[PDB]
Amino acid sequence: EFKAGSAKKGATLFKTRCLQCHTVEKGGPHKVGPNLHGIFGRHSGQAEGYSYTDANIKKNVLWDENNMSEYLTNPKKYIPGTKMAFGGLKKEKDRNDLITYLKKATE
Ligand code: HEC
Repeated sequence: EFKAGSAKKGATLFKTRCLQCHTVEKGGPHKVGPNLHGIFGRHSGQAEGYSYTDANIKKNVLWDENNMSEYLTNPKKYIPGTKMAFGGLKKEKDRNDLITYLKKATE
């Protein structure tokens, strides 16, 4: 159960482990991964102009803070056969910080 974090450390966590494939803001370019704007309160594989794996669309989960934290532990376990080649944010306070920044930077 995620509760709160620091969008300051959450930003520095993103810049090192997320920024290579992703972009936040409104109207951000699709790089390797999709643009994460408005991800919270939006179903998996709904970003316009991006080609997702069948599995990402199959999952059909409304992205919430609890759904995201379970996913960011092991992305390949939560969604099997996904093209997100990321290990995972194992340390919970790392996820809690990231989601706090991600809940703000995705609007
Ligand atoms: C590549 C080097 C990636 C890194 C680092 C991270 N992500 Fe990723 N992500 C990547 C891909 C290729 C995809 C597409 C998934 C597919 O199977 O098609 C994604 C997807 C996401 C999603 C879901 C997208 C959606 O449902 O609309 C999320 C929420 C996501 N990625 C988050 C995320 C975060 C928070 C990361 C770092 C901390 C991160 N990704 C890293 C590729 C890569």
